[PDB]
Amino acid sequence: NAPLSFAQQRLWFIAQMSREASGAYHVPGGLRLRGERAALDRIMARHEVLRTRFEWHEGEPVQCIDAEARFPLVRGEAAELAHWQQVEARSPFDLGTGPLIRGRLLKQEHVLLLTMHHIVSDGWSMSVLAHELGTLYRAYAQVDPLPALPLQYADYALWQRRWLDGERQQRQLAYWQQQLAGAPALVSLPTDRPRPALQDYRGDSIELTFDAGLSQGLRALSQRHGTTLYMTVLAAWAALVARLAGQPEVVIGTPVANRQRAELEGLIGFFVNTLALRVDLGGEPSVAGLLAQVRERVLAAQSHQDLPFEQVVEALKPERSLSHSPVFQLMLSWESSPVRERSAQFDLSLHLHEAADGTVAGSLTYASALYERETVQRHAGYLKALLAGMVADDTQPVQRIGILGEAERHRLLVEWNDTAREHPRTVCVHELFEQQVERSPDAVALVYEGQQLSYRELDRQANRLARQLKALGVGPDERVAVCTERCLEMVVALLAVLKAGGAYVPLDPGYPAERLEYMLADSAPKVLLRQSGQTLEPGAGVAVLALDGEASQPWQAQPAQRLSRDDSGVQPHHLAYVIYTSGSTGRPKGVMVEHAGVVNRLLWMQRAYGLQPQEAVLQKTPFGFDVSVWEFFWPLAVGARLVMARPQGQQDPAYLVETIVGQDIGTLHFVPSMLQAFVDSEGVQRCRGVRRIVCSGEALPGALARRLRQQLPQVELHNLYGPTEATVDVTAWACDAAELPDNIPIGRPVDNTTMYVLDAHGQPVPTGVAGEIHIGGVQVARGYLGRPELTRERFVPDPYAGRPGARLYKTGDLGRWLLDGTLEYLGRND
Ligand SMILES: [Mg+2]
Repeated sequence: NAPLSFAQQRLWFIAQMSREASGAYHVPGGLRLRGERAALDRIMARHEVLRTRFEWHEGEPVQCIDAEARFPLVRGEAAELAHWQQVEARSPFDLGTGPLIRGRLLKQEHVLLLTMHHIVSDGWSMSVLAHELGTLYRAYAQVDPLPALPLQYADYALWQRRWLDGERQQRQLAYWQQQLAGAPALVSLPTDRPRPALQDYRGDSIELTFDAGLSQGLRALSQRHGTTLYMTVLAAWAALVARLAGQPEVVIGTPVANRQRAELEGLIGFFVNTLALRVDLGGEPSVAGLLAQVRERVLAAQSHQDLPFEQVVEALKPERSLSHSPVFQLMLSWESSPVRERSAQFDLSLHLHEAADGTVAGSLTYASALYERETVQRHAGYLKALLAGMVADDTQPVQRIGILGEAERHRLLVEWNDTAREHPRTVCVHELFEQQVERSPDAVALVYEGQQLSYRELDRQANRLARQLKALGVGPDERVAVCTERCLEMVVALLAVLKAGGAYVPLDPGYPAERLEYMLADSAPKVLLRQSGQTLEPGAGVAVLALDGEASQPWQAQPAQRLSRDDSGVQPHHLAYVIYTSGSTGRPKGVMVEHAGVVNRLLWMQRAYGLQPQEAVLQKTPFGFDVSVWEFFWPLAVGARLVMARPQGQQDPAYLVETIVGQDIGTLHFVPSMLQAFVDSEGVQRCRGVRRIVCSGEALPGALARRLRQQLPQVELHNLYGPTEATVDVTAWACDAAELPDNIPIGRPVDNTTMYVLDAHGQPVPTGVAGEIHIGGVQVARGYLGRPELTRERFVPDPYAGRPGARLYKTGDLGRWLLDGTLEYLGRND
């Protein structure tokens, strides 16, 4: 539909709080009578607050007592039951005229609904109302004479008004401002949707039960540690939330009756208060130690329950947010001894009660704007699993107790990694090109500044150079450094190294001489292929061949036929290239990547995107970056042509658009920062022939993805992720949804590739929880050239693949699974 303006949307949520005030400030209740007004009026006459009115007078609300005990009773099974007891709760009252107790009486069997306003009632107060209604009806069939109340709520208000001025109010405020000083203002629980700017009070609930076995074991666990059943659940829930949110401390609220003095237990009115329970979990505590910490802080809080919670918020957070509740966002209520809750004042509110069978049951109400139902159901499953582990052994570390169910674990490890695709595992990278040469020998393969090379012409040039490399000792796992700017001969060199059975080492002449000299010496190549004009000299017994110019003419005398498979002797497990990466602060590391992983990476890309022979790909990425690997070899393996961009031609700001239009470029790559420059460049709207844009290397903002759509409505935008140590890319996400999110996911693993989000102990985390990304499958590189200790540090055994010798790569990146089985990049683990 047509979207609302910013002022319309913001005002709509303000009008939604008006309905929030209608459901949150009432106390509903329903009692069914099975059997054959004197009791209703008798309850009002003895409860002074039931006939109390409220109005304004001289700049302050006043209390008006009355003596009129007159109950205002009002007089399809499925439709009338659920709906009219919902409207009875949403029925607004009037503080001035009209009573504050609403009742509906409708039919031997009759159902009487009772409703009270929160200004003169609690949840406890209706339980007192049920005590008198069940007794006054048994006496009016067989107010003050039978039993007299000791006080009235007006006297408690006079006691509170004096207590708020006394020194005991100042002392309880000093404890709370110290107990909750520096506590986290907002819990970072993983949400399925970003938190709205204004708090959405739409809520839903699920049913959770503790079976008879767990309830008994929790009672025995509580008796042994001196805690109660509510305190044991508090410790477990606080332990789970801190584990899910990735925070050391969590604050959980709890409503208390605040009727400690035995004088007020029989009265009705507004007595309920709220306590903020701050639980710490740093230092890896045990189950026994955690229960003792919760015991210290529950007792210290329940003795300071007189101070209203509103004054705790005003002292701690005089400035607060509008998107969440202050101090705490989670609530645990214990109802030791109603329609489904559809309103959520907090993110999660866990309600539990002790049933007659001894089992613990209740509900978990969640804000539907933040969580899906399945997420809340898994949340309740973790709590029950955590509680069972605490009963099994109360001496173990609480934050390492297993909480994942068997269904979610299988989904995370197996189902969301079901990427097995049958690709030829006996073919090398250059053999993919050679197979395409036989299918289309005269098709255009390479374009550079007007010059062209067909598939057969490119293959013949590469075969000549490959024979010259073979004569210089190039073979399996031997390296050949290549130092050249972009030109036709760059691709001739790369294919020739692969054809000779070696691995190419790209040396970008733009880098300073110091780094080029290190890489040239660290890779210890057999041959340096050098473009005419470059002055890089290896020494060290390395052979130097000219790549172009008159000095390259000698190896043109080599026959242009392909070398046999036994001549080169290369196999898919041999190296295809060594590309260097700088590890933060230190020397660059040469990543050894084998043929089989590159072939898998290229064959998945064609299966996913279907590049056709008629298309052109733009080679614009410096070949020291592994993005160029698929820029080179993807089009050449399927029959398309590769357009070599001018060296530093993008220094001319208009070159990129002119080349896209002039050469009918259909596919090209951008790091998100350069994509922003592209959509902001002049004439970008002329590029309507572009088919695909691949993004990788940085986080892709959703706003940039949306900007690309408005500039080029036809282009398919794809977000890819993967380190050099896992062959270019391992996950992909198509930005094809009608509405794109702000955080663009990195997607799902590619063919024959697996992903894992693990905690510090190598265990899988629940869905939505942040952990370290680990990569498995055929694209995991062999390791770092000449650096075996770091290789063992980052390339660790794979305990999931079911294959001996398989390895995972520890990325050092933080990520999390989403509900739809897609991954999200969250930044560096450090
Ligand atoms: Mg990558």
